Amino acid sequence: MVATAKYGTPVIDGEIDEIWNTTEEIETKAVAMGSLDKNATAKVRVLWDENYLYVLAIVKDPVLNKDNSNPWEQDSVEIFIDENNHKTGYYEDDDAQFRVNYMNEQTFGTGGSPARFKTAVKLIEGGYIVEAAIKWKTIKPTPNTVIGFNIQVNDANEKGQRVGIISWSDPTNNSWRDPSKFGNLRLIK
Ligand SMILES: [Ca+2]
Ligand SMILES: [Ca+2]
Ligand SMILES: [Ca+2]
Repeated sequence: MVATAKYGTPVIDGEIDEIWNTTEEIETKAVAMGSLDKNATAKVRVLWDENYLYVLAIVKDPVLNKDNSNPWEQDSVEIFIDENNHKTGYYEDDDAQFRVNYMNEQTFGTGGSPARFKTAVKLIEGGYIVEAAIKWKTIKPTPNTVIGFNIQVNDANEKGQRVGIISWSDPTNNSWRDPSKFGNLRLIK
C-alpha cells in the first residue's frame, strides 16, 4: 500500500486548515476486528515539513467510550512510523507508535514519546477529529523521501469493550510490534 503526503505546516488545533485539501485523503479499510459499515473508521490526510509529520484523522464513531483501563481498548487513534522504512518484523530505534483518544489523552507504544507528539481533538457530529504532529526522531526528510506508515482506529462500545480494529495498511492487528505491516508514505513537495 502506497500513499503520499504534501509538504506543509498546519496549526494543531482540531480545525481543518485549508492546506489539508492539497494532499490526498486515505481511508482505513484494513479490518482486523469489526466491519466498515458498523465500526469506527477514519478519513486521513497527511502533511510534512523538515521537523514534523502531520496527521489529520476524521473519525466516524457514534458512541465514544474510554472506560477500559487499556488505552488501546478506548476509542482512539494510533499512528505508526518507520523513518528509515526498513520494514522490519520488530521495532528498530527509529520506529514508533503513538496513541491519542477522543479526550486528547496521549499514550505511547515502543518508540513513542510525548516530547515528539502534539495533538488536538475536536468532537463533531457522529465522531471526532484528531490533528497531530509527530516530530522526526532520526531523519531530516527531503522531497521524495519514503517512510513506513500506518494509522489505526480502535472502536470501543458503551461497555468499555473494544469491538473494532481497523487501519490503513494492517488487517492483522500487529502494527504495535511489526513495521512490515505498515504501508509506504511518500513525502512529496
Ligand atoms: Ca488545524
Ligand atoms: Ca525503522
Ligand atoms: Ca466507539
